Amino acid sequence: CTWEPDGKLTC
Repeated sequence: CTWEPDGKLTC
């Protein structure tokens, strides 16, 4: 999982 610049936590 990573943090997106838009703010969302993606996996």
